[PDB]
Amino acid sequence: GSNSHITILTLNINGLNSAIKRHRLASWIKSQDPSVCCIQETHLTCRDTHRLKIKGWRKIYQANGKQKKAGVAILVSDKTDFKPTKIKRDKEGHYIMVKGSIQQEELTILNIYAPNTGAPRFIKQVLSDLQRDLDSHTLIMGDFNTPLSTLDRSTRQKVNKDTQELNSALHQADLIDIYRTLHPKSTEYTFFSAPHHTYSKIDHIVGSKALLSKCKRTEIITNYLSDHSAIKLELR
Ligand SMILES: O=S([O-])[O-]
Repeated sequence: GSNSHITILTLNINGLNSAIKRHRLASWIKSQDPSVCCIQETHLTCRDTHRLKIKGWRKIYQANGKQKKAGVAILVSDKTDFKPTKIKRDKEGHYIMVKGSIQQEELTILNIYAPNTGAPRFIKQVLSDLQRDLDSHTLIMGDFNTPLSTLDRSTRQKVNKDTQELNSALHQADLIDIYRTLHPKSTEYTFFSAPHHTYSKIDHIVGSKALLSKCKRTEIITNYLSDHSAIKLELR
């Protein structure tokens, strides 16, 4: 039935330098119809950001480096009135935060692409740097390049000390893994590693514990676009 929920989607797209990949992405976004879309690994340089244009999604905020490497973007649908108050872009293109409100209701979105190496330490550092901005209306999403619990890997291997430290930091900031909270017994994955034939959930949606009761539904979406599956959160 008709309602005022928003949907926030996160996808690591694995590059957007070829025109067709941009149209395939535009088609997929059009079909998913997210209020807000967090994309990682655009691989667009700070010179080439204007290449990313998606009909229906005219408001776009990007953080990019100088190389065809990393690159993150937050796209807001034309049907969504997100009045921003603050946009903080990583100079190296690994995260972007936008803060603002929809419907008089405040919302802080942090889109992160952690490096393959040192990911859990990287994410903890970003949280600390942004501590004053990450309030009780926060969603953090993206490709953390790490599991957060044992169920996030097919190996069932315990998570390392740096990941344990990351989880402590999340808890100190009143943040929780929304997907794992809604689906505690889930053994779904977003990424397949062919070298070891293993599967992992390295893409996450984390948020303020205060937003828990607003989190209606969250799901993983397989796709032909990328080597990562998307995740979608429906928020009251
Ligand atoms: O598109 S506006 O939010 O700068």
